[PDB]
Amino acid sequence: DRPRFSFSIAAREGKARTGTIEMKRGVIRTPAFMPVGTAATVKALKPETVRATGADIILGNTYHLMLRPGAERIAKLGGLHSFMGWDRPILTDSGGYQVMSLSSLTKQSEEGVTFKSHGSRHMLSPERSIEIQHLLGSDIVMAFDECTPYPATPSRAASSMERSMRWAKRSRDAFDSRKEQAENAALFGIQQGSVFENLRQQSADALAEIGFDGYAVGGLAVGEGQDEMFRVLDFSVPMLPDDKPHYLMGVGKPDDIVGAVERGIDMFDCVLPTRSGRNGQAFTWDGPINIRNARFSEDLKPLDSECHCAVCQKWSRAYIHHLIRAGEILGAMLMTEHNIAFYQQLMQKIRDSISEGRFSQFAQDFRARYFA
Amino acid sequence: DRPRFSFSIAAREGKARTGTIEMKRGVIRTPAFMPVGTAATVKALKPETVRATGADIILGNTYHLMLRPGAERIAKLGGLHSFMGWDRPILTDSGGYQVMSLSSLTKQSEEGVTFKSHGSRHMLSPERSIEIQHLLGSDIVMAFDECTPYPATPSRAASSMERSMRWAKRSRDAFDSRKEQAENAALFGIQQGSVFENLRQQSADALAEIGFDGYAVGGLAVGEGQDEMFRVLDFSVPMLPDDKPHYLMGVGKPDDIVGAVERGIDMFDCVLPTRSGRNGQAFTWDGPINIRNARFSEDLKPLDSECHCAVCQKWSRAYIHHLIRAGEILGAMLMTEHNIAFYQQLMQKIRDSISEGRFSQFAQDFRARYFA
Ligand SMILES: CC1(C)O[C@H]2[C@@H](O1)[C@@]1(COC(C)(C)O1)O[C@@H]2CNc1nc2cc3nc(N)[nH]c(=O)c3cc2[nH]1
Ligand SMILES: CC1(C)O[C@H]2[C@@H](O1)[C@@]1(COC(C)(C)O1)O[C@@H]2CNc1nc2cc3nc(N)[nH]c(=O)c3cc2[nH]1
Ligand SMILES: [Cl-]
Ligand SMILES: [Cl-]
Ligand SMILES: [Zn+2]
Ligand SMILES: [Zn+2]
Repeated sequence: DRPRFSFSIAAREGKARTGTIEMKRGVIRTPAFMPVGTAATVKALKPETVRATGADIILGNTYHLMLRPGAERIAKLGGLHSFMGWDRPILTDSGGYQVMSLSSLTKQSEEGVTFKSHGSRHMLSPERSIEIQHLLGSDIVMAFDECTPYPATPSRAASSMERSMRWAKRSRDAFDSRKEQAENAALFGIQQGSVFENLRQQSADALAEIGFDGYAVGGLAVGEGQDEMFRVLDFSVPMLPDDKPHYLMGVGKPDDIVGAVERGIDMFDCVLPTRSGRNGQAFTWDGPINIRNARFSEDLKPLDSECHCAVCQKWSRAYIHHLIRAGEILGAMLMTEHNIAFYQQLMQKIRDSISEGRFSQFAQDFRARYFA
Repeated sequence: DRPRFSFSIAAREGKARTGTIEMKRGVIRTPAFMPVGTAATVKALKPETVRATGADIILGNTYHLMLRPGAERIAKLGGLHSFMGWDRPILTDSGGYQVMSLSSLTKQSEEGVTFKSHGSRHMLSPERSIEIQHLLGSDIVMAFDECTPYPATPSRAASSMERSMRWAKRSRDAFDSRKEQAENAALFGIQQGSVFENLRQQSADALAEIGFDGYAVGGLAVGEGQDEMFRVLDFSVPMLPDDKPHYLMGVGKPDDIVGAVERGIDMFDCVLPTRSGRNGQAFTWDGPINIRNARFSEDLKPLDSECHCAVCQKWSRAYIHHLIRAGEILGAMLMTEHNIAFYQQLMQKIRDSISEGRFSQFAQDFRARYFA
């Protein structure tokens, strides 16, 4: 039987790594892309379809599930895995992004954050966030943090990061004090510090002193743009323990993922393939296309000329164009399945190229064609 | 290889019949339920899922496809079957329902009907309707008629029926004058006459004199209610040729279908399982339920306790309740798959019970439990 948590690096090229995380509910191949399932569903896909595209793990969200259908309710129903019909690992974000994005609904203190609906109130704290993730039965539990807004002054970034590090210790202690959770799930810490190298170093040092199963780079994908994100990754990822997974939260476009892997990231999640798929954007090896465009109305080619997904084996651009134009649910289903399959094929090509020592060439070839 | 069209009755009980229609693209087991796919999609289902529920044939619509994506466009793309990925028989309605339901958008004459969008204009006539159905590649072509509004005076019902019979002859001649269509598709006539026995008889006589591969009972499911619909079926179905299929257009609820089979109907179509499924209504052998109701929020049972569909094998009422409440696409997908599977299981039970000479008992047992 598999351990609670083991991360093993099978091959490396520069800062890039490929390997596996073994957990009780399955193996995660890294670098990994996690489809987002915030409402206890990866939108428009059955779990079996999510798995068929190649996903090893999906992302849920403490904040959204706390509100609907409720954490205690999901626990009474047997946990999130049973509830939604996904039996493989699930990583749950802690709510720390919503601490920032919904801050106008919040009262924040050193104890935690209370959200007021625009009228019910719901509280999150390190202890309550970890508890909710336990009630959900999450396999990878994220520490409760604050995603620092961008831009941030050095003073405010420092104050925010310092609070997040205090909350990281409280998250660690809450997780460890629940024996069933500590024995069966993993806990990841989240590095903060905005774009400032000294603050990123202080945050990494604090997280490593506490000790976690994996380390997320938080506080990015907040409007900073790719050049700046890459600059921060350049110095921030080497600060994290080498022998544990590195998770870049909320990233991203295909070229973001490639460059982040070149900088040592092992795990990703993003709403882009699902959300923009429903909005008519399809990813291809020649760049994204908007299937709504009139130029596709009689195009019999599949969405992408090489993609192995079931959508590209059967249906034309012309048909999917019609469905999306018409607002048909099947349009959302087909676009989403293709985009998630595309993302998984990207991750597979990344893993294979690192394994074979040709990832740098893959990255250059990928960019040359994607941006042609 | 299968013929263009053969209908064979394998067993009978009273007025009820069970058998098969053989066509080039497949066999249709009767009594048959046709899922509705008006926009070149059975809403929220891949064609493979439609087939997995047991459907042998689906319904398309000349009027809707004429407008979007266009009949000539579908022909240029290889036909409706290729376009949507359903390779089995498709029956297309002719537009005659929209002649009535959208009459405020129309100018009608003996030549046909012109529809004006609320600003483009689109014309339908016996000749153009048959041509569109050819361009779509429809397997069962419906004559172009007018669904008489309900209620109708005897005079207006007679005038409407008489025009429909003239249009039925024009439909027959247009179909026969297109060799590829005449050799590979079938043509059904549509009986009109509102609720009036003498007009229904005149219409049946006119259609039988022209000669069709099958005969629809038109002009029902227009607000008349079940008692009146059954009264009209009582005298109308025996007027149609016994050795050809009898198709009741737009019907209906499960108990409508059972009673219509008891009166000699072989084919049905209805938006109820798809549309009301998206709106949260699930069919069960104990009657319909509204999954949105708070009583289902923690109900771990499947939608129906006996249903063999994939939805009832995996997911709980509680999960589907959450999805529909949340407006999630997967909620529409799961409700729709279950409801279509339920309808197909109903048809299978009807076919088996007629084959075994116990359909009258099935109908009584079905009603006693469904309405308990
Ligand atoms: C609202 C929605 C769906 O969230 C997405 C997406 O839009 C959007 C809008 O701007 C883009 C960049 C395009 O991505 O930003 C979100 C993705 N960025 C992101 N997610 C994160 C999650 C995080 N969780 C925690 N606990 N802590 C963090 O520091 C953290 C940082 C993160 N950064
Ligand atoms: C607008 C929408 C989706 O069409 C459905 C459904 O709502 C709704 C609204 O009242 C109920 C009864 C509940 O069923 O009425 C429609 C189903 N009745 C029906 N469909 C027909 C199609 C027909 N086609 C032709 N060519 N000729 C006919 O005489 C004809 C008669 C029909 N009767
Ligand atoms: Cl999404
Ligand atoms: Cl529908
Ligand atoms: Zn594809
Ligand atoms: Zn079912």
